[PDB]
Amino acid sequence: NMVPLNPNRIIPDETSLFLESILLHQIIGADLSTIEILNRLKLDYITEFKFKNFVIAKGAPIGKSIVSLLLRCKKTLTLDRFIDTLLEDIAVLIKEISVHPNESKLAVPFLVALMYQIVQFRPSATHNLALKDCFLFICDLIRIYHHVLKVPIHESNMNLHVEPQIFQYELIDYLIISYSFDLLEGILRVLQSHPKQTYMEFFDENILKSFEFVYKLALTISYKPMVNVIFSAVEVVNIITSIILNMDNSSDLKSLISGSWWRDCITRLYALLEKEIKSGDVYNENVDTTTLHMSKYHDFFGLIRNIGDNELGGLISKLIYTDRLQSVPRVISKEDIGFTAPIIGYKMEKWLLKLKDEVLNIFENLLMIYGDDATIVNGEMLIHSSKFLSREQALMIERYVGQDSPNLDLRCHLIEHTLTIIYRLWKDHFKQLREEQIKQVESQLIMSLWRFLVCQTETVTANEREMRDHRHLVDSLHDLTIKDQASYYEDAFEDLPEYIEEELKMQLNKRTGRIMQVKYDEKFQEMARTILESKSFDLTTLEEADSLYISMGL
Amino acid sequence: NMVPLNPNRIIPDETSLFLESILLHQIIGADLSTIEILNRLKLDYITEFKFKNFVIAKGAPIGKSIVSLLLRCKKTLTLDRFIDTLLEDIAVLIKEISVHPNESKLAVPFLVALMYQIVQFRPSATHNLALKDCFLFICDLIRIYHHVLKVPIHESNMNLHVEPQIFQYELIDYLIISYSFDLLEGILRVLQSHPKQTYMEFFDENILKSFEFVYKLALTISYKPMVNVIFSAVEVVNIITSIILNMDNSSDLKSLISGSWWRDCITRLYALLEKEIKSGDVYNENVDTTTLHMSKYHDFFGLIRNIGDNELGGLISKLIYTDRLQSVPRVISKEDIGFTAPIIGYKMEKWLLKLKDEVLNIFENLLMIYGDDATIVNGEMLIHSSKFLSREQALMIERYVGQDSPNLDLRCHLIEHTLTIIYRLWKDHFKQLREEQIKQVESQLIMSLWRFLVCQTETVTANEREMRDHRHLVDSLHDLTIKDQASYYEDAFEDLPEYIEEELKMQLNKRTGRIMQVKYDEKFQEMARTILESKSFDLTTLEEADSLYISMGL
Repeated sequence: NMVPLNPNRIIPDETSLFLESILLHQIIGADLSTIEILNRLKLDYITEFKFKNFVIAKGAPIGKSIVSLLLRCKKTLTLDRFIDTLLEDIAVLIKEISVHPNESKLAVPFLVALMYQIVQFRPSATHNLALKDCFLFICDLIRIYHHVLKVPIHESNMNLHVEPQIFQYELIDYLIISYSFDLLEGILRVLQSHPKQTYMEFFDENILKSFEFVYKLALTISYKPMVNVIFSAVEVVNIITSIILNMDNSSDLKSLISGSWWRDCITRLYALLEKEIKSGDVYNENVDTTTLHMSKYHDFFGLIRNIGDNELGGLISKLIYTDRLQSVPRVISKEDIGFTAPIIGYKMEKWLLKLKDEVLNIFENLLMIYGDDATIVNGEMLIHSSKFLSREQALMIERYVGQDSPNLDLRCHLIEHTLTIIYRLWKDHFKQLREEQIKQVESQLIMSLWRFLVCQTETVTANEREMRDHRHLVDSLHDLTIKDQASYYEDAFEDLPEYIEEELKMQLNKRTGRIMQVKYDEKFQEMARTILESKSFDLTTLEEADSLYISMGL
Repeated sequence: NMVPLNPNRIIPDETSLFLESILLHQIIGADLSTIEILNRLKLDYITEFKFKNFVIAKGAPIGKSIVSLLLRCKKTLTLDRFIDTLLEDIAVLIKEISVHPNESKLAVPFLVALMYQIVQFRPSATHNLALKDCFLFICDLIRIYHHVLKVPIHESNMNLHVEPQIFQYELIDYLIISYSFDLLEGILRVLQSHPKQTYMEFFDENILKSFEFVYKLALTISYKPMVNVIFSAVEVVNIITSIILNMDNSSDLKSLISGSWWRDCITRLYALLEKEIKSGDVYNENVDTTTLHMSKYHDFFGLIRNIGDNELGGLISKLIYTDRLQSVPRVISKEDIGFTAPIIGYKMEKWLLKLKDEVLNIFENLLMIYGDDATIVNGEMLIHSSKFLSREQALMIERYVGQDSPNLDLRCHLIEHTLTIIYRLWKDHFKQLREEQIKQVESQLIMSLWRFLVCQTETVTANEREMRDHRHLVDSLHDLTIKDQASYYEDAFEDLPEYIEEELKMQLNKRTGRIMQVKYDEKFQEMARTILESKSFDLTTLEEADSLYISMGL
């Protein structure tokens, strides 16, 4: 029962493959190799630099200067060692490219992507200090590039849009800001994946409700919060939750934040969630502070979310002449980038519904973080979560049902989860709610409850024969799902083992009859029941209750 | 007494090593890195070029096309496989880059720098099929440049040297031809260093005919000789000798070779060897077919032999702009290249000494090759070897000793070895000598013999004083090196353990006495004695020998 050794071992070294992988690397969307893009870069208006046996001549091959340093330090350093060394070098490089008046920043955004790749390739048993060094350096690069996110609510009467239309420098700084935020994101993601003992080693002064303005400049209330950076800062908030929920003395780690900063966070989280989702113009600009509508003048993946069209990347290729060592990028029409099929739009709408998912997940994570009471907690925020549930019940029943479009699946599973959200506050959390809050809104909550209190008719389908018609009427998109997914996807979708086709003819009921806000699982009705029919507060006394009961039949 | 395992090395993969080494190589002399030199290459007058998933656009990055092919085929092939794949691709490349009317060949030589770095890199189990593919391809490449090594015997009264004065395409084709013959050298010696099993499978009469074309082209008897190609070609002859002395039944390869071709080689060896060494104008042009003058036109190392000033090295760098993808080389002056210190001239005296070492060394080798006789076996070896012995005896004593320059040490070790050559003749090959030959030159052989028969006085040393005086007279330069060596560059040249201070004194005694033309080895004189004082031929009966005996004393 012994097991022997493997004699075949020809192990490709970590650094060799790393080095090459970066050399030829290709980003999603463009044409040309990463380092090789780099080989057509020259840093002119700064005629020289030197930091650490790292000369660059005036008209030097930045590229061959990059790969130069890389390869040369190759036979010097080791995996993690070469990592932190290049991080510091290219970081200093960023700073050099940063503080200069006439300098163009073309190179900068390519280097940020390079660093992401690096830390993403092999983030093993490293140490945070390097991460923090880059991290702070780039947050305050962002305070160097703070001249972006807090541009106004909108135009003036005359903040003219007559323009050089240089998406070039727009995409420049958008890549910059995004990519950089995305740094924040990812290097934190590996702070989000270091040995859990070092969650406290990720502590930073900028992370303590500061980082220049960071989150403030991001989720503006007087400017345009932009879906990318929106994602970013809110993700950082998620990072805070993350550090909250992983090490036993979470109490210590939580102590860092300033109370006002908790507030400045969760408040603008509310301000996020009480915006809206309308595929009508998700891809044009409209009423502000309300429409997470990702204008075209930026639309690509982002460095870790393969979101959609990436109607940019090919223009990343376009950026360089790919044949001449150059400093300023190639022109792009701000408008040529982007009625064929709103299906790409509908898939990113399912991704905006995934964003509402993560927003509710962050609110549930905030609930988890709050073991006791908080100053940031409004108290009636539980009723405000039920207010969100009530809108996506009324307007659910009234609009998005009957529209043969897969957005329904999450537009329902969302509030199916908000059930868990509220059901958490069934009783265990009923010791802070000022009566002020519960009766400032007596109207909405009972509606939230009575939604399943009237759903508990529990007597609609009991079979298929009627309701296969229900499905046929609009669920045809879910039929596209069933047909493509069973056609050539998975293995539990082909050869149905004589019980999952029965699960078809029933689960299909329980999902397609589950479109129009009707017939929710015995948990749903009983989770709401164990909350309402318990008289822990005077919502439901019979002298004002059988009007509901008689409304149920009874 | 076991020794434990040591597998915990972080082993650099052989393929990865090869890759990175090529990727950053810089050659001996220039300023720039191989692959990036490559990165400054465009192949223009061939607007498309393509052989095997190896597209290159018109103005495309040659160099990036390399690194592309390199890296892609990396995660394809193993070591040897990556070799042969390159070899085929680059071979097709070179072939067409050759066969083209308006094409300039800039890339070709630099790719030939590739050729070297590559094929040299690991010749361990490489197969002769690939070797010969490259090989023939380059020999007939050479016959595509056969328009070089047979340029006339001298500049005619009408032939002008008014010029575009470019050293460019001269150095271009010079590198080409040389580097190519240098291929011939390197790959053929990887043949000789392959296992003896993989030998005859490569040798066909095609080798004889193709190399016969090139040799005839090269060691001209009716044009300008050209020292580098002179080198290369003759060592290929040495390669023939090598396969002879190595194949246990070398009769196979010998029968392969043609009698006319042995003749057209050994005869041109005679043409080479009866030239002369004159450091007076080793660096200008004089009586031809007699002086191996390595002019600046082709003066660098050569892809092995680090001969000296290598004065072309950095001018290799100056060939590319090292800033822009380009097709035709950057200009160089034909004359700026190249009274300060003729110590370089004397480095070369030592080297051309190593060359005449090669002359006598190959002639020795063929000597031992033909234990049985042959057709080119003719005795003119006896004639001319003894002849060279005579001339470097007489002119030795009248000119070269006493000139306080360490050339004489090797200049004499030469003929001290030719002693072994002739003594080999005496032991073995005295069953062919023609009366024709012995009485065409009764003169020079007896001269040679009596040169040490008059030396055999054996009556010099008797003390230290006179010989140390001789030393102070002549051995000045030899002691410059002796003291550089004892004071700079040796473990043994400190802490003499009291049994070698006498070694110092008497060894310097013997070396200085052996410096001044006199009292050569007891082995020398008795081995020569066993030839003359033995009466195997009627050179020396007493009736006509005692006049020399009395002319020695006796």
